[PDB]
Amino acid sequence: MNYQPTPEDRFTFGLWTVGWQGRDPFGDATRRALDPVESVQRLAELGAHGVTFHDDDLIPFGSSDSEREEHVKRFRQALDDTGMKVPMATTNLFTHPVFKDGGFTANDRDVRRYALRKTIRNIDLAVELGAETYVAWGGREGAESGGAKDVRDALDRMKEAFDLLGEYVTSQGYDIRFAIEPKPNEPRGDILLPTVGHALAFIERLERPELYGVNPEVGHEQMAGLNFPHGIAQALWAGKLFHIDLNGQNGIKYDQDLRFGAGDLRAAFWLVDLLESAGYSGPRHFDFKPPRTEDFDGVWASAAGCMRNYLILKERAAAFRADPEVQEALRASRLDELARPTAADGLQALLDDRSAFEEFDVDAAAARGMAFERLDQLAMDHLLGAR
Amino acid sequence: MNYQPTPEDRFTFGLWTVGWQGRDPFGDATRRALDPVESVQRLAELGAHGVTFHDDDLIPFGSSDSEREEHVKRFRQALDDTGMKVPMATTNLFTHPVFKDGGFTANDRDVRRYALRKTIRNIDLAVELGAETYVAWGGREGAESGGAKDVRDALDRMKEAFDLLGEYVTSQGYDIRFAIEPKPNEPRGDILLPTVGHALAFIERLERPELYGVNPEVGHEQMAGLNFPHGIAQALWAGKLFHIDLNGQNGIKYDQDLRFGAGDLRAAFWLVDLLESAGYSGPRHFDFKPPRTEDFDGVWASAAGCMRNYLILKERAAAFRADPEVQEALRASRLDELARPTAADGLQALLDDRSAFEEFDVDAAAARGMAFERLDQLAMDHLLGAR
Amino acid sequence: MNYQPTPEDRFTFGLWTVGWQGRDPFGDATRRALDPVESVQRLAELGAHGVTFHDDDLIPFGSSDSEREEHVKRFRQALDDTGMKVPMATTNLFTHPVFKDGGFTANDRDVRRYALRKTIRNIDLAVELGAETYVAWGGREGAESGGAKDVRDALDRMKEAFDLLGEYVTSQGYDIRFAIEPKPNEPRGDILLPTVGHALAFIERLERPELYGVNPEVGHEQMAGLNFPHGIAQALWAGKLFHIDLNGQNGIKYDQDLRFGAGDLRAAFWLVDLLESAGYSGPRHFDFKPPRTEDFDGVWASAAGCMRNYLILKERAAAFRADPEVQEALRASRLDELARPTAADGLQALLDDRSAFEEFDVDAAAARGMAFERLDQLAMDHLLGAR
Amino acid sequence: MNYQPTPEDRFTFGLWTVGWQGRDPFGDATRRALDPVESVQRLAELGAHGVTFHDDDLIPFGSSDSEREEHVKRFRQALDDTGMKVPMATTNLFTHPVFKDGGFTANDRDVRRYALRKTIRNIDLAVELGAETYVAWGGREGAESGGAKDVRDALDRMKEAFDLLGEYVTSQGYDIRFAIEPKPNEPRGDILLPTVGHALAFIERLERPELYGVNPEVGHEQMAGLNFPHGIAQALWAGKLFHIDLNGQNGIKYDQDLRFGAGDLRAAFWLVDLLESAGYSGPRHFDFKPPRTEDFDGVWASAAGCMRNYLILKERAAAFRADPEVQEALRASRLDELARPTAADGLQALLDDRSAFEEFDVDAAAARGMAFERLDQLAMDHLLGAR
Ligand SMILES: O=C1O[C@H]([C@@H](O)CO)C(O)=C1O
Ligand SMILES: O=C1O[C@H]([C@@H](O)CO)C(O)=C1O
Ligand SMILES: O=C1O[C@H]([C@@H](O)CO)C(O)=C1O
Ligand SMILES: O=C1O[C@H]([C@@H](O)CO)C(O)=C1O
Ligand SMILES: [Mn+2]
Ligand SMILES: [Mn+2]
Ligand SMILES: [Mn+2]
Ligand SMILES: [Mn+2]
Ligand SMILES: [Mn+2]
Ligand SMILES: [Mn+2]
Ligand SMILES: [Mn+2]
Ligand SMILES: [Mn+2]
Repeated sequence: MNYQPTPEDRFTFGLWTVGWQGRDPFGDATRRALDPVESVQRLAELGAHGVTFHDDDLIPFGSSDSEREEHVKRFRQALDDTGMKVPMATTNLFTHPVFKDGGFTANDRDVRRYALRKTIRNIDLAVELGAETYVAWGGREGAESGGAKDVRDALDRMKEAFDLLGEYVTSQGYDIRFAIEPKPNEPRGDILLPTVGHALAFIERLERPELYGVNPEVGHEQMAGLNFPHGIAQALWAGKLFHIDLNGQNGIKYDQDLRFGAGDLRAAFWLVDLLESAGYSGPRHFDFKPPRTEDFDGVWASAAGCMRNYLILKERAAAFRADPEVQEALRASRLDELARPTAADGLQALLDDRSAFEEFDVDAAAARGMAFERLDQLAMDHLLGAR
Repeated sequence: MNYQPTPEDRFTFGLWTVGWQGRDPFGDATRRALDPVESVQRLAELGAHGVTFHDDDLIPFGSSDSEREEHVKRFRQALDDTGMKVPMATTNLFTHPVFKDGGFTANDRDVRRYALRKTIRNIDLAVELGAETYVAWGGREGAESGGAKDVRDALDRMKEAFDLLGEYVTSQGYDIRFAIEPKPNEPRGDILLPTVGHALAFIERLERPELYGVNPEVGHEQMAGLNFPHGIAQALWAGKLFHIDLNGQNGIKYDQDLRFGAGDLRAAFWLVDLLESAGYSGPRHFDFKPPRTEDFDGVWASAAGCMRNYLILKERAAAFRADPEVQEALRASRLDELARPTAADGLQALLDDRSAFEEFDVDAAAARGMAFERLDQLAMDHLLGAR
Repeated sequence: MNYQPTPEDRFTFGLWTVGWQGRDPFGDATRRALDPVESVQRLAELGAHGVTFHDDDLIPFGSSDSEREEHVKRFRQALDDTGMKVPMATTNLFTHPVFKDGGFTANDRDVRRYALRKTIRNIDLAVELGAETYVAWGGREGAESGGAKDVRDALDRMKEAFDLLGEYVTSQGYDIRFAIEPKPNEPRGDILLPTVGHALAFIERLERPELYGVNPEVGHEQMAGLNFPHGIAQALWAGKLFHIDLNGQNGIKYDQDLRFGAGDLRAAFWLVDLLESAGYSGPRHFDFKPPRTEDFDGVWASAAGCMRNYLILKERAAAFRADPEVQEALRASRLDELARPTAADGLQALLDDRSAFEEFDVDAAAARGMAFERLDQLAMDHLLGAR
Repeated sequence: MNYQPTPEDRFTFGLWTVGWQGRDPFGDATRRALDPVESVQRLAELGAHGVTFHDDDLIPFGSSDSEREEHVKRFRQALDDTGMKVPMATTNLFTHPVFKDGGFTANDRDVRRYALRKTIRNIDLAVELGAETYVAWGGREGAESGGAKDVRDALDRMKEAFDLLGEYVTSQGYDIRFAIEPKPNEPRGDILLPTVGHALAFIERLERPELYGVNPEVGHEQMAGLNFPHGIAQALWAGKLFHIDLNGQNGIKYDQDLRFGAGDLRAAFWLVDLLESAGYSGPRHFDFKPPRTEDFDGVWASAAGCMRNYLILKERAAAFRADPEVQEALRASRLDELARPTAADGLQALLDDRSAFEEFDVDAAAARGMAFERLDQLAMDHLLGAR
């Protein structure tokens, strides 16, 4: 009973994940910098399908066009040598001091123009390398104090930025879509579009909404105490789950980025159940950081457990839904009725139906147990292999 | 220096607020039930503009049509006697045991039909009494366990319910709009549409989106650790702030419903600054519970402090925005630049502008301080009257 | 592979747990009241070892001495008929309106005297029924506002109450110890002694500290975002784990009281690992509420899953510690070194040791990986039975 | 109406506070390094009374004894030139990679010995510079995973470390006491002794408890959602408030370290009320970070607002307690009764008192309102200067 990934499982990793040197707000790096081409090689040996990058992960900030082309050629050779893909790319609009008040919603106009130019340059590279999804994480968009940011004005600037990006892509004829990644706080005191629902709502006000979806992250919704599978279900319902970031988080605190399966393990089970049963077909991307306690052996051990835990949870969720006793429990709890229209007979028929009100026996209905606890222990037994 | 409300301040209260008997999960009622007509009279004397109700606050669950008409006539006489209005009404789809798995997203279809019939009956009454806004708080819509609720199916049923309600209103020719009230948890382990952003996103998938907005509550967004003024700004930006619930909350815990001004007092300041500067013109509604430590004198003291605190914060926010030294600080922090388009010159001009990238001096831009801390201490001095 | 409890597993339940009628802050009871003697019989059939009670669970508030003796005789017959024990008892100082500002720290002195008299009466009964532990949960001790409670004065009154209780027990010659149960909030805005550490610290100021320990509850420490196994380890380290309350909680929100194993499942694993490896020998008590969605079949299903989940986690934790590959990983991560004295050679030798400072190679030490991620995935594989 | 600090207000600042360069988990430094002697001069001009330091703030890690003595002489000249004091010192056991698994509870024994030697060297310097308090913040003591740290063994090592430090001080005849600073998480997934109560409890197991107290930090207790004034009251009650760290925090998230008065402003009011009315006479120390949005002008503006906000809150708290109408409200709410013994008449008299039970009228007692809401609005009016 082993759980070996192959490139057909669509597992991806950011360069910055296994590449995290372990600098935290209170401590220096505990690991040396990794060459991108070493990370590509090591991830291919563990069974990954591809990698993702920020511009500045791949090409050092301030690189000349000569150095740029060098970095890209070495990278491209490692992808050719391994068969690794690049399904997603993104921009670093958070590290450089110039971004201290944001990129697209910086109060200084010149900064906002610079943010857009830096982004557009990396969309061209992403397209060259074959990415299908371009992620936007506005980690510097927000405030520590109420007077620093008019949020209506800041949403105007955010909408303006994404519309220009949408204009750019369509004018170039690129086949790339955008995915906005919410986060509620950190590094800003509050971040704009802090959850999946705020990002989905914002998208509906862009000039071309069909170009934009969400990239939700496990630990980011959990930093607001929200149910991550529920938010994914709403993203799926809206047709906007373009990409996903998988990791673990222990409750409401700083962003831990633990390997996938750590943190809330039952949430991880229900997440995998939903992605698999909804037939999500995008990358299974890990946005995680190996703890700074670890050396490079612990780095690759952590990246491998990401994939392992996904595959174990996939097996247990599938055994759960395939169990006849579970299918019977689901009927007992009326999940079949949840899927039926309330009033396909229409409004007037509803209004005329005395069994819906005048003659509805509310005490008999109230008395029916939902049988959720038996259902939930079957799920528990399946997760633990006690079934 | 006093702070006396008048009906022109548009302060409203639910019957269930000053009427809360003080039953909590661990204790019996500490106060006797109030007659609605007593509450109408006492709130009119304190300077309120109107009251709101759930169906079951006004007419006891299971009332005959004869008793119903009696309750309504007494109520209507008290409104005539006081000049109090009824700007908003809502449905109780949470107290009765029949609603233990929800109203509109109950797994049992018969329950969902009953929920819609109970709602429609109260929309007719609300219209009769002159309400302009109908609130929907789906406090029983959600789950304690992952297998109990398919959330895609449950959003389908939620959409179906709100579309039928929209069909009903338009067929009757009623001038009433709907406001969805988010809450993240309690009494369900997780509640569907848990924040303002999730409710805004959902609305965009209804058949007639222009009929629906949000009713955000201070303490409910704060139960997810979110910035309430930021979520209101996004609701204002979308044109969907139909109504608002004002109260106080101390952080991430059970729903406290403290009087307005308690809880996060700086958030309350920034909220009032925003409602007043955006020119919000709906009711200022208090959804609060006087602590069960209190007798009826403490009830009316608490309701009065709601209004007082709003008026004190209104004065301090206005003095803040009117202060020349503040207007100068706002320019120092480039709030004026935040309000200017990033690229009114358009995409091609942006692309051709060397000052936006090739010749942008990122170190000079990085070095400019934002001066937010001086701005925030001016706001502090204004709030405390130390200015 | 089944997991059947016997009375030798020391599983206990409060009468109020399976007896919870499902009244919540927003809804009426969904279940009828259970007779205590029915609950005793049903729990004995599921394999429990005993039950616990508040005074008012067993004897209705205001009962005459004639009714009191009746209730107790019926109860005692059910225990004789089933072989069920009563290892713990406690007082209801939270439900009655008289306790709205607390019992032992109520501002009204007369109330505080009444609280002590009500407590002492139930200690005599507890002793009669054989309880070894008397729990104190001061759920009404605290405040919603800062001026309502001087906390120094309130700790003085709390200390006074517990000292008098300690005087009472020793004067009667009773073999009973006290266990204080912390909770951070709910139903009060803040509760005094809000965590395990605050309760442990308080105990050290009582006149007879050896009479008092803690009764920690899973969901209560998790309501402050704390690591429950870490707090139990500190209680074990102090010698003060007199009793424990087992249940589940999903993060920082209202007190859910889900069955044990729900909530944070990895915390539950590490908790069972610690109780079993430290050789805790008190009751395994479930303080949980079957969700109000359930009928009586779902009640007994939920109580049974409490016990099942404990036994599954016991097996997986034992397999984890017994695995040679785990024992090797533990050495790799230097858990053996953590258990050795830092400086058994004493202070002067430490000071004279050049290898501890002058000649300590800090870069070689820094470079050693901790290998925690491989250890943690072995724990994961063991929990999931993927091992 | 201004609020000018003098050195008699006992305001202190860490070198690392105004010296924070603005490196966060996601971004580079936004400010250049400050010379300690510049910070001493600038803080003296703003009215501070003294500064505090980590060893590595003052003397660069790895400094030769020649460089060490140089750094110290320059520092000492700036203190002589300004009249600034050094009331507290501490050790950096968190930045260097060698401390990635802790200092005193590192799994590697050699590291733990090195941590103690590094500490002892800085106690000698602290004594030389006149510090009265030595702070210990074990920010690296804890774990991201359950198998990485046996917490009983780790408390044994923590106790061993503090006992050796206590032995050292007493053998040298130094007049210095220790203050343990709790934090619940960050940078470790969970930190040992995570709150004030856990630190107080631990102290009671040291060989010489009278040498040790707590250094609580505003934002650290609030990261667990705890009431900071309540935890200070318990520290005061135990006689263990040796030192305090003042700052602001917006709820349960990463450690913000905002200037004092930001964050929870009503908690700040109640904190100042308590320190002033209990007559706390230690330093008023600011452990804060000027946001990385700021230049050096915004640094000194932020440090100045720390002090200003303390002085404004001091004035409002004093006006609150001095108001006759408040003193009357306090009696109305029976705060005077809270301060009286419950049973100075003793146990036997309590037992014989029929007015405490047999003849206690529980309904009359229940019916008395606490009048807390009127009290709390008077506090509100005083804080806002609306009084
Ligand atoms: O682009 C991203 O950056 C952050 C972070 O991973 C960098 O540490 C994250 O959440 C992304 O998806
Ligand atoms: O309709 C509502 O019900 C809840 C609650 O106030 C009832 O206690 C609330 O949040 C509303 O807006
Ligand atoms: O005595 C107790 O009461 C509360 C609660 O279970 C009553 O619902 C609890 O936490 C205890 O241990
Ligand atoms: O010694 C300390 O270090 C941390 C931090 O301020 C360093 O950023 C803090 O909380 C202390 O009191
Ligand atoms: Mn993250
Ligand atoms: Mn991410
Ligand atoms: Mn509420
Ligand atoms: Mn509300
Ligand atoms: Mn509980
Ligand atoms: Mn309990
Ligand atoms: Mn801090
Ligand atoms: Mn500190």
